[PDB]
Amino acid sequence: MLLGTFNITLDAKNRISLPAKLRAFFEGSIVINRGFENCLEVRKPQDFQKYFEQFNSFPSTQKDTRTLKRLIFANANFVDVDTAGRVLIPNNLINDAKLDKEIVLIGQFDHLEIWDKKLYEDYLANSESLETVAERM
Amino acid sequence: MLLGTFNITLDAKNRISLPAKLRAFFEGSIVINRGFENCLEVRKPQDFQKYFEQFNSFPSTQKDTRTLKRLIFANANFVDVDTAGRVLIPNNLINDAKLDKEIVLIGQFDHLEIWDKKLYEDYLANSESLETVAERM
Amino acid sequence: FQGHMLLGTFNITLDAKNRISLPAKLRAFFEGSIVINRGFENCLEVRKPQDFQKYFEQFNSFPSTQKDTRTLKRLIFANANFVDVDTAGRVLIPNNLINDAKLDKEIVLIGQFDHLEIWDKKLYEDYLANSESLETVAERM
Amino acid sequence: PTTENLYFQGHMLLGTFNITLDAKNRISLPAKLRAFFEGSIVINRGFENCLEVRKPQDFQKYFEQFNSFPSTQKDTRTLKRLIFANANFVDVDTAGRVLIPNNLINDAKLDKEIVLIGQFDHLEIWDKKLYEDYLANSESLETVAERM
Amino acid sequence: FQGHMLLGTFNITLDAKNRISLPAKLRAFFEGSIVINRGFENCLEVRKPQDFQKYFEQFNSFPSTQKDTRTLKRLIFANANFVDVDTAGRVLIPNNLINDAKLDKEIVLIGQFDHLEIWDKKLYEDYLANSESLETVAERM
Amino acid sequence: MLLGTFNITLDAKNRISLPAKLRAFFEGSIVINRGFENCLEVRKPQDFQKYFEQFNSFPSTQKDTRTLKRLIFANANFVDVDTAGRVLIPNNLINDAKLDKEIVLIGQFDHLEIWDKKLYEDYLANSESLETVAERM
Amino acid sequence: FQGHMLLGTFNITLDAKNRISLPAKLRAFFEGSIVINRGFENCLEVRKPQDFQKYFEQFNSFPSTQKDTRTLKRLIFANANFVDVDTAGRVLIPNNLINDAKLDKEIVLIGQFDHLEIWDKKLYEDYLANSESLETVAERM
Amino acid sequence: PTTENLYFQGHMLLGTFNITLDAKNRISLPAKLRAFFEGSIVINRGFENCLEVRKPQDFQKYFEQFNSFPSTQKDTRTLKRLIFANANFVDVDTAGRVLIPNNLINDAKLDKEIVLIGQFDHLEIWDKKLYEDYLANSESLETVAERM
Repeated sequence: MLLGTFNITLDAKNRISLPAKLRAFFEGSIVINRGFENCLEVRKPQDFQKYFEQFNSFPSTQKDTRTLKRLIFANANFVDVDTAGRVLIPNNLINDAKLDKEIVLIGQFDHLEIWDKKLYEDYLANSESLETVAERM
Repeated sequence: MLLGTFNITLDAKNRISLPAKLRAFFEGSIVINRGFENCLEVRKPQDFQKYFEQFNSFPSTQKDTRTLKRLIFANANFVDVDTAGRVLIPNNLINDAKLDKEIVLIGQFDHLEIWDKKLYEDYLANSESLETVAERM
Repeated sequence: FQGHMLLGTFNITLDAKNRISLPAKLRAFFEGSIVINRGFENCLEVRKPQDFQKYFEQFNSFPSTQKDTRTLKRLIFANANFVDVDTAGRVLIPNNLINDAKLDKEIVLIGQFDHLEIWDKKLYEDYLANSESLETVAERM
Repeated sequence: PTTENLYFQGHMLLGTFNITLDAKNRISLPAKLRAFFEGSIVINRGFENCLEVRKPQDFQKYFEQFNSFPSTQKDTRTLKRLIFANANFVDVDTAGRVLIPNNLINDAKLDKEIVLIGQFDHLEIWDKKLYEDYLANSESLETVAERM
Repeated sequence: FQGHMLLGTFNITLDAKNRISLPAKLRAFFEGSIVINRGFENCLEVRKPQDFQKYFEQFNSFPSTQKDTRTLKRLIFANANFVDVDTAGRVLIPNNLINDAKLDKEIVLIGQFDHLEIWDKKLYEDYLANSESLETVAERM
Repeated sequence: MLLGTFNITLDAKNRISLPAKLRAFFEGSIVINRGFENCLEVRKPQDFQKYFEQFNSFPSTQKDTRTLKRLIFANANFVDVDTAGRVLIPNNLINDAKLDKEIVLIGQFDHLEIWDKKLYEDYLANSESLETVAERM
Repeated sequence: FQGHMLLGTFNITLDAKNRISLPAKLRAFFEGSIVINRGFENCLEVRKPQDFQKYFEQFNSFPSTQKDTRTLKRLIFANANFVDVDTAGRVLIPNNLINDAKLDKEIVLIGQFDHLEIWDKKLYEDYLANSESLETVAERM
Repeated sequence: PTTENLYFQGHMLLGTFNITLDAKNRISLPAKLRAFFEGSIVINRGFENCLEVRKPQDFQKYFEQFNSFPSTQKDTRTLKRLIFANANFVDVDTAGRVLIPNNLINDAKLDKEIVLIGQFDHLEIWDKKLYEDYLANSESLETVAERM
């Protein structure tokens, strides 16, 4: 289970050190891919496996399904968690998530999201209430 | 199963002593996270596991689902129940639930909810009848 | 069977210490513990913990993301309690529940197969007095 | 009673029977019917004022049918309360007699002259008059069926 | 199979004692007892008790909280009876049923696989005389 | 597996010799009954059993169902396939299918249909295209 | 798998005796017998009997009381045939089918996984020439 | 390749790879990819002019998803004919190379400079230009997703 919020800094070599309470969750490898609202998702390969299983539940004969799958997997990568718990974030992803300095890692149980601190707070700042959003489920 | 209403006080160190009939239900660890209507939910990690899986039945390709998942899990945490049955509530959650002094714990079978006494009574004060709400299910 | 089906109507009195003696044909059904909780139309339900377990699971088929679901669950479980049936088959009804069901003196226990309901005699008779026919209600199912 | 018949009488309740209500409010199960029932039955009030009689097991299955009904719905609760609060276990004595409860005698307007009709699953008890009136009114077999 | 399917049309006479002799190819299908009950379009149905058992199971799939379901079941089972097939393959048709089907003299037995139907010859031909085509009726299923 | 089209003649005693490739499929007995569009169907009693169970999924409380069932089964019959592979078609069925001389047997996998050569060709003559009919399924 | 998957396009000639030699990669797939039947858009389908069995079972999920269902089943099975694949891997195509598919000289066999389709080279190319895009057609599924 | 990496490389196809089309029309599977495939693959033309590559077993599963489609429907038949008539088994040689069929080379406008993108289930082969154009156009991740 990936839970919580974490404030960390983006390395000079574009790496982020997984907190610690988090390193435990991951093995020596993760899949990254770009997320929604410009955030970058991080999962254990096995979880990515299941995540993809949720996509295939979608038609695929439908153009949108193909665009979604291509946008996701075409920017997805395996990344080894080094001995120090660090992860090198790909150039393409650094840009997609506007990662600069000051990152926010939020646990989403299944996966972990990497945010630019500013963007995340802005997301939170906008964004409707918990009751409002929930009522629409 | 968690049943009942309990009136307790918020510790000076921001902790609450699980009643007793309740300690039984929990092991040495719980997940907390913010609830709906400003209340903080408490569950055994295993139950949190099942609670989460209930979300994955929701689109995910939908913006609202993502907001919901981010408002919940980003504010969820593992908290150890100390030897005395006390649980230390995180700062963020204390504020989200406007927890001050005088808490109300209500058993919701699956989980437990932590309320600010005032807010809860106000919630109960407003809130339609049991029959009215039920008829709409 | 005859001890696994809660059926019938029973007229009993509320104890001076707020307890009710389970009839007998009924004690059989229950072990040494029951869950009580407030019911609909001001009545208090009584079930074996296991049956309460199943009753609840039915509620998990309800959204939860929906506001009404949360209100329902909160009005029900916040007012539910475990109560031990003493050696004499008596059950002490909590203060809050005594009030919610306007229990005073003269109780009516009706078996609902799954559970048992506790009613203030007056309120129950009024409920029955109002209330549409069996055929009418049924046709709407 | 041939063993072939015996076998079915214990499997299905069929037929119409005219009997009298005892002075002590009992009815003697016909015979072809006693076979179907053990030593205990559940009675409960039925629809159109008729009282139903079932073997406890069958009553068990009958009830599970009601659990597919909401219960958060006020009507469901009324239905369940009108039925089970007026349901009772009754022992079929040695002579095949069943003593019908006061409340049920009144609800079905039972006086003297009863009609027992087998509904396969259960058996219904009617006041002779009420039953014939029910049959007198009541649309045709084809009419009712077409609406199913 | 060549003895577990009621197929065909048979013209027979109603006994002076209100009985019908099962053809023969038919007797085979039935044991020593049958269930009769009134059918639709005034015809009387005949089944082996086991088949009646299954036929009933097709009804209970119907509400029963619905007034129509109760009327249907009462109209059917209240006129249903067990009838022994005598040594000569004859079946005594109850008075009530004789009247319901306007049975007089000259009966038509049509096999419906599951059951067998008894018709007054006139009424049956009239039914056939009216009645839409096979294609028409079928298209509406 | 009953497949194909066969042109045969109606016997003087109202019988048809099952082709041969066909005799194989049937045992020594068949059920005949009138079909749709005036054709007479032929099946193995076992298959007739399954065909009937298909009707039982239909109302029965519906007048049309009862008519359908009465038009089919009242005109169904068991017929023994003699030693020479001949089948004597009942009077009633000969008339319903306007059988005279020159029959067309078409395999329908499940069953076999008997047609008056003229009527069949007319049926085929009219009758929409394969693609047209299929598109409406 | 490489012999449990009919894939590809094959250009072959129609024999002087109206036969076609199964490519080879294809013979593997088939045993010594196949069912042919006329396909959609004038093409003739070819399957292993077992697969034909499954293909048909799909058609039974269709009413049958519906006129269209009956026409469909009659247009298909009445024109279906068992054909033995000879020692040389040749298959003799029935006269009726040769005509239905306008088979002359120059055939195109396309694998459809489940089955194989036989086309007149011209007709196939025309089909391809017309025919919307892969994306267009797919979006409508 | 750590044994863990190898494990995952044989479980999912991920990543973007830039390679060159051989003079004999072959591509050398990257390496992290060869692990995923055995000695044979099925190719077939994809959507948006891209050619798909799968392990025969996966192609098996891919196809089954198609049988949920009518078939009596003209479009289903066109879809199945446009896909499978242009599908082929291709052996991955000893050097990890795959020779792409003429027809598929043309259908995907393959020339020189190919992009292989892993779609977990399968792998897509693109003409570098066409792929970037596809990416260039193409709405946002959030936008597309919101319509699912």
